[PDB]
Amino acid sequence: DPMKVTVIGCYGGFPAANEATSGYLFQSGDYSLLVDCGSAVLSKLFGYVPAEKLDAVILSHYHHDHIADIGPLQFAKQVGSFLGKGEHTLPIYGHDADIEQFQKLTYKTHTKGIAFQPDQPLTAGPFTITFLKTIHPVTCYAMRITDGSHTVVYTADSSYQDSFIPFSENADLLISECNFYADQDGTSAGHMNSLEAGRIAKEAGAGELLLTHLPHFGVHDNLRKEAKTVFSGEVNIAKSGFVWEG
Amino acid sequence: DPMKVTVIGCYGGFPAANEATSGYLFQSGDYSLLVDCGSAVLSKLFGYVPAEKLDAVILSHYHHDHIADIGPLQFAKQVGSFLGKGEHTLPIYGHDADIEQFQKLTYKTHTKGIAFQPDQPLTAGPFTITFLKTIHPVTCYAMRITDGSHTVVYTADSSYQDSFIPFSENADLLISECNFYADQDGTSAGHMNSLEAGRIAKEAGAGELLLTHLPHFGVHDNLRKEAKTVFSGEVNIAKSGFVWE
Ligand SMILES: [Zn+2]
Ligand SMILES: [Zn+2]
Ligand SMILES: [Zn+2]
Ligand SMILES: [Zn+2]
Repeated sequence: DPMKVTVIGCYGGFPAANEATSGYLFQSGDYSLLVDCGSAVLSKLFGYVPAEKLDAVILSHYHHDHIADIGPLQFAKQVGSFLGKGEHTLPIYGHDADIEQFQKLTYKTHTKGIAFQPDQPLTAGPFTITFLKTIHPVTCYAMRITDGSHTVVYTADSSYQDSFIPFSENADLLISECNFYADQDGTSAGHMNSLEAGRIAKEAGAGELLLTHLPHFGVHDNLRKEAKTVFSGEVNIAKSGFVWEG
Repeated sequence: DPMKVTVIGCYGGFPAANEATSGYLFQSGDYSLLVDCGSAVLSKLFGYVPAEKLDAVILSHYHHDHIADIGPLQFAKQVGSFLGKGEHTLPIYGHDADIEQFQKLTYKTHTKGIAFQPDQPLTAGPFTITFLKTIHPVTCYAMRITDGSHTVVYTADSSYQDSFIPFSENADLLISECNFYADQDGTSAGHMNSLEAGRIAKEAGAGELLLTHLPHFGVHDNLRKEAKTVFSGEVNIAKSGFVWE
């Protein structure tokens, strides 16, 4: 069983015309895990896997562009249930330090909020997930996701920190946010530029780098060239439908 | 300047694959009004009009499938500000009887919540909008929207009530939720079926009928056919991209 990541949405903040914000489909065997659930994510996701075949959701943080589709997903589960597309409760994992956001993850018997613990690995079917707190204006967690043979790291949202490097060590794929260009500083917004994403990939010895949480200006391909001045492996710009597999 | 309605999203509850939930673009001359702002609505919207050219938003009620994209919208306004695209604050109209939901409409200087009053007509640019409380499990309002020449009525979400008829009287286009088929009762969930949508069009003497808030089962074309056994004017199933003018 190979591990397969499909980018569902990849824009920062809000979606470009016909595109989506943060959502990533992680699949192994029959298991389907959705990582983040932003704007237009469900619409796109259902082109790949129907609501009832989704096994779990995990959320890095509670910014609109990572959670806007949660309530629609809750409605999908409720209707699925009244349609007899199987009555199974959908677990949604998040941090519980923000009480009100976490409470909203639970909807009748249809979805169920489950607190992940930052200092302890989570098992979600065939996946193990470990966490790193990021530098972002709200509590937020990057994720090291493995199936035992391959490892994919998702930075979620963050400004640069050296701790990404031991955390991303030997990842087959690093999905790094890259909201800014080489000549810009994303510190005040809690974001990274392409040189920073390139630095993490190189220093961790990542096999491959995918740049995501994309900006709404500039030439995105410039983000690729800029990262490539630092990191020598494969680099790509995320888009809806982009697939990685190992 | 013709009045133009473009369906942005039209599924009930949650989007079908590559589609969207309640959203409708209302245009008149230079002005663009977004009626409801559900799931994948922004993504589709920006295909017709960019965030800075949006003049106002109005929300029928606070169910996920009508408001999910509000937060992303507020972020689009914010980033627009930083890019020099629009310093202009986007008004979002809604009822304020649900206090916490209403408070979420205002975001810094980027969007501004403005309370519409059910019993008083609202003037939004070239449009005048009047309201009818509907029968739904949360507070919700249908909308008669006119530019002085043409009138479009939007039922929003509701089970059947007679008051829709005088409310929809002589509408040029009636946009009616139609979450159920002829042989089903939508009362318990606050929704209507195809015969009820048809009944309103017929008795209000609506010029044309558009069925929306669509279900995720059955053959949608049957909604059209069933409605056509009561109403004799034109009847269509909503889809993203459908244009009435
Ligand atoms: Zn984000
Ligand atoms: Zn964020
Ligand atoms: Zn509703
Ligand atoms: Zn609805």
